[PDB]
Amino acid sequence: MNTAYRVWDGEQMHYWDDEGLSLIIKSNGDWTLKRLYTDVLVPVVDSTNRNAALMWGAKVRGKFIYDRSIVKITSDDKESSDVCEVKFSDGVFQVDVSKYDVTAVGWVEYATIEVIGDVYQNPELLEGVK
Amino acid sequence: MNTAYRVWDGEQMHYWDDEGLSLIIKSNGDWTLKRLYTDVLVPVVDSTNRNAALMWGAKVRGKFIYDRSIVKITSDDKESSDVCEVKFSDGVFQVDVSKDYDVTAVGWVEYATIEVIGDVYQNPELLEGVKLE
Repeated sequence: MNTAYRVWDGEQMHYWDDEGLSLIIKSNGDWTLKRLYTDVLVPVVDSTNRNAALMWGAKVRGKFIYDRSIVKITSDDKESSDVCEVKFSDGVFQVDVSKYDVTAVGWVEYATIEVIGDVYQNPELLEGVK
Repeated sequence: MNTAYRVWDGEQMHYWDDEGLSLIIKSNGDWTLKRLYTDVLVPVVDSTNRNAALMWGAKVRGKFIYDRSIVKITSDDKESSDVCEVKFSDGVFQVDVSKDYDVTAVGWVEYATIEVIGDVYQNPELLEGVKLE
């Protein structure tokens, strides 16, 4: 299933499976997240809102990643670890693996990847390790 | 705009930009291709019809690529060509490069060129008999 997605209305994160939500992509490329209250579909957020965001999910490692921040710790020891933002570009969910430089998140060979957040809800996480 | 998609409804292919088409993703993960006639939303296909299929697109090398067939031809000598199907699996639009890599990201093909010539739905049996010389 290639339906997993999540929208950020600006205040909170929205996951595709949330009850009532339904995503609607329009002929002009616009998108609109809709919720079902009673028998009425209600506009939660919408693409014309430049603060909002739509992130797709990739099934990989039996899980779904989207546009998160993750901790890539080498399977070896502590030989490598990092916090790199998962990006979707060039037709592939990639991550900085300078611990190549970029590679599919589902192709991380000698490492274990763990989602710890997302650029929206953890804007600060991309810094100061120890 | 993370939005490009196309749906095969069993008989014909539908692209996101076609007038009045609206793709609807439901909470249970189902999808439905709708189409606005006058100002009435009219269904075209569902995820229920197991014949139909939802294919996403990715922008790579300026062009948008969905889940079609392409002919990878070496940027070098024609001592490397192949008609290969683009599958979207594991978070990457991979394509067979077997003819030091078996498969790779279509946007990461290094030494050759890619040219879409059709898709698995409207051009089945397009992956054989291949001339050479």
